[PDB]
Amino acid sequence: MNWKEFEVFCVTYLNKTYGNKFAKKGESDSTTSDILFTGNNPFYIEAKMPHSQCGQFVLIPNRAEYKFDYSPKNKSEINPYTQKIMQFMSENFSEYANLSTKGKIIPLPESVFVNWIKEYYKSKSVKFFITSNGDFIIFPIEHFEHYFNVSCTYRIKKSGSRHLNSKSLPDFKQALDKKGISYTMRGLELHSDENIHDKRISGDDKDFLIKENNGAYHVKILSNTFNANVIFSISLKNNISLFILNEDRKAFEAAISL
DNA sequence: TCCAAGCGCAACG
DNA sequence: CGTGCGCTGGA
Ligand SMILES: [Ca+2]
Repeated sequence: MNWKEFEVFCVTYLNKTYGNKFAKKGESDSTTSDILFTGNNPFYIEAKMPHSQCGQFVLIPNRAEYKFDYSPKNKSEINPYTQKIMQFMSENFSEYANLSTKGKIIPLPESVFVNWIKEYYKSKSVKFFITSNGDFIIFPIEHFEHYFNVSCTYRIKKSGSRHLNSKSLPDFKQALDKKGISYTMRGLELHSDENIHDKRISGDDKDFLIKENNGAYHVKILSNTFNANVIFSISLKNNISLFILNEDRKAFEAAISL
């Protein structure tokens, strides 16, 4: 299944096992998780597939000072583990200053990255993670290292898309005309009997992406921002201690009962 | 309202 | 197993 189906799978399990107290609804944002326990001891639960990413921060190369600057637009504050990563990269500036989409791994002790993850998720009121290796695994953030292997890389990650808007509609219609695609627009919704799912077309310094929705196509404008971020990858361990697993399930059962 | 940017997410070539 | 779109400050 994909990650969206996986998150629904996790929420459904929580509600059927522990009662209808686990919300995944409404708007989200990066300062919180996607699943909220709505009891007297509220907290967020992070669902992670066995192979996932697990947080990031943008660093800007300063080629005059030969160091990396923490982006003032990042959404989490510098903690000591952020500082260790930045210090390592800055002391090795030449090796990290040529940004790449392939990325360059950061060979610091895994505990530095685990500690960054713990700090970051604690700061977002994420107290537990849920994953699955065939059975559901729920554990508190303080025991993260017993469940996931962690690595860290610095890579260009292009920023995300935005919905086609009225201001861009003329350029998009003209891009369709240029590409020879037969179409009709109903507001910002695109209609065509051509097979244009995932189609990319460009015009007037905008790269457009076309995706099939219920009965029509939705149009997105892709980004032109190509900054680089430290970003964490996690892989579920094959050898999780059953003793830790059991005490961690009891920790969760305590947390939802306070 | 719109755009740049950062964080969400494993996806997929 | 070695790359970026969907979503959410300030002008
Ligand atoms: Ca990595």
